[PDB]
Amino acid sequence: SAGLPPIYADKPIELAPAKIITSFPVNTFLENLASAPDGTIFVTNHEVGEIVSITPDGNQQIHATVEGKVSGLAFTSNGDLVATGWNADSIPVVSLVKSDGTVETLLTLPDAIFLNGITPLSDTQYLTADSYRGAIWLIDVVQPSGSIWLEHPMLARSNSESVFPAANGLKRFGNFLYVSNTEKMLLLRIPVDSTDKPGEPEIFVEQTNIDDFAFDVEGNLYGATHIYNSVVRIAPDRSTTIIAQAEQGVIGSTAVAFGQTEGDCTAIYVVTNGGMFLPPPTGVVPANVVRLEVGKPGYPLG
Repeated sequence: SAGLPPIYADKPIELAPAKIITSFPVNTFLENLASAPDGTIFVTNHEVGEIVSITPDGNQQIHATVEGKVSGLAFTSNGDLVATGWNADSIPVVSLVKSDGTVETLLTLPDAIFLNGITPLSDTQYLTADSYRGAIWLIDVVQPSGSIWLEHPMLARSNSESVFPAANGLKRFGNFLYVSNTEKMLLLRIPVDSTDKPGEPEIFVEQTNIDDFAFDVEGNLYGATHIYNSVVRIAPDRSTTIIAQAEQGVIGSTAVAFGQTEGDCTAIYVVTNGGMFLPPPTGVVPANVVRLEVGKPGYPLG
């Protein structure tokens, strides 16, 4: 579509083996996903507040339903899920979704605006990106408790009145936390010290549009580009390859997660919204979970 800066115009395309695992109706906003050690993929169907489980054959069942909207997902050590979203009043909430489908609200956070990606920091602690405040929150799920882990302009929108999300997805790799700032079109990295506190954020890659992403064990970052309708692989040397495009089912790609099992240890799963925000010329499509074979195992999230 013609508005878009041609940021990936000269990147090589190396198309991964792709397969659509399941599809949702047009206008389904799948925001994120997390894989279970048994093979089950949970996704967030944002607008309806549903956490949906997907079997390998592609069958869907509504695992849980939150009040309001639901975005980020991470597994806890007990096999429950921590979720970010909004309550009925559009206030950020962190929820715990138990394996029996029951929901408890851990925290309501009116000093936050939009909690997006969430990822484990330790056994009981998780970091979540606030896409409009310019901060990462530290969430303890056992107490529970919330605080500001880092507030910094690199996590913020360039324009204080822009509606595009800034700090968005976040993942640990090595002694760093990598964070997408979609609105500035940046990937940054933040040192994590021995006491799990942040150092000085550093720009990692510029002119890249990444929603959420995931790492392999070699430190390749696999990122969903959303309005660019692609999945890119960014190597530790900062070089970028396009590994899936519209035809592979990734129009409006939003997030990425590796499988954990013998059968899919080397595959990523990608959720999409079928292009609802900025449709391609051919129009919107049903929202997908797409499996891409990448030939390298996933970094453990914990």
